Amino acid sequence: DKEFQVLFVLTILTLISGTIFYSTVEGLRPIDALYFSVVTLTTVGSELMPQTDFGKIFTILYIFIGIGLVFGFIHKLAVNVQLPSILSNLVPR
Amino acid sequence: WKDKEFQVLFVLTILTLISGTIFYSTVEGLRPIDALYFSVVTLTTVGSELMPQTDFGKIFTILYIFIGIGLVFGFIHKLAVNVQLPSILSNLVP
Amino acid sequence: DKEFQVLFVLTILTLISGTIFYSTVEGLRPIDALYFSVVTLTTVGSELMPQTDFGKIFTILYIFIGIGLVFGFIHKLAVNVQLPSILSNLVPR
Amino acid sequence: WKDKEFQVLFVLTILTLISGTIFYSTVEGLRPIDALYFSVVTLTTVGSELMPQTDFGKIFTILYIFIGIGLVFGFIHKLAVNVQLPSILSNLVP
Ligand SMILES: [Cl-]
Ligand SMILES: [Cl-]
Ligand SMILES: [K+]
Ligand SMILES: [K+]
Ligand SMILES: [K+]
Ligand code: NA
Ligand code: NA
Repeated sequence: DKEFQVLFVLTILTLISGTIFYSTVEGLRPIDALYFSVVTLTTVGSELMPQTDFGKIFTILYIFIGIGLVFGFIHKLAVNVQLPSILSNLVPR
Repeated sequence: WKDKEFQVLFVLTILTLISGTIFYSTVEGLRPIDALYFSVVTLTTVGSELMPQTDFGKIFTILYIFIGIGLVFGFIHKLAVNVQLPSILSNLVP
Repeated sequence: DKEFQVLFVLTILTLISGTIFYSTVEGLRPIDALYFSVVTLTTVGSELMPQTDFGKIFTILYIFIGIGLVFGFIHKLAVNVQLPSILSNLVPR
Repeated sequence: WKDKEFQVLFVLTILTLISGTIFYSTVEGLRPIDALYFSVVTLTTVGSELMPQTDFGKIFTILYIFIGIGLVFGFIHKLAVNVQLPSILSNLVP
């Protein structure tokens, strides 16, 4: 599935981009910048809110582009990896 | 190719976010960027660290979510197709 | 569409139930209890967190039952009401 | 009727939430009810007012979301069908 591979790579690149942005512009530790990016694009949300106007505008754009990529990856992960794995693990052998 | 469905979803989304920006900046007294941010993280379900302080703002937010959530995720989906397709196609027929 | 009518009534009943619960057990004003119920079941989330163990257990159960009802209603609202309305409003007359 | 798909999704969900309850109560030092609550509002995307305080807890949460979000919404959907069907059917063939 080349669609799954592309969504995987773009999701990785997206989370790297957010990690770099929030550590640089919002001053977060990289691990906190990564956490922020993940919980934002999965729509879980965080206690942390961007403090700068640049962070706020970026996050708006990051949200609209990133949700579609991340949930596209999550759907393909479920269908192509997790579902076949569960089915295989339910087979009596 | 021209994607009218995408173009209309884009227009509807932007109009919906402008309406929220106007409401929260005037009724809840937020800066425009904060009113837009609240509008976005509400309709995408990310969620705000801020809560409306007025009953009017709370009632508007409830209605805003039901009027807008479907439109916004419709737009996110069509945006995803348009943004991701060049990468997918470049990895198919280079 | 009787499926839409049922989901509508159940969503109303669900939000009334949450309004009554959070005002009684968590001491919220009714409007704040309603707000909490709505943003919780739409997964938006709130700054308010249940303080009592009863509120926490109820909210867990309310979330699992309520998300499915509310997003079922939202999907039918989009398909049966909002989409036809938008299409009708795009017709040149 | 027996809905094995629902039964398995239920089992997977409960096991996933137990794993999160154990992790957050031991690594992040939460009461079990708070660890379960965090686990639930994370995987349903409602979101927590609490953030993990340890790097280990932050890394686990990232992986937890990707391992669990799909399963949990699969379960929410099947639960919705089973919970709503009696009301729908009672309003069809009373
Ligand atoms: Cl501004
Ligand atoms: Cl406990
Ligand atoms: K959410
Ligand atoms: K959220
Ligand atoms: K939140
Ligand atoms: Na918060
Ligand atoms: Na908060």
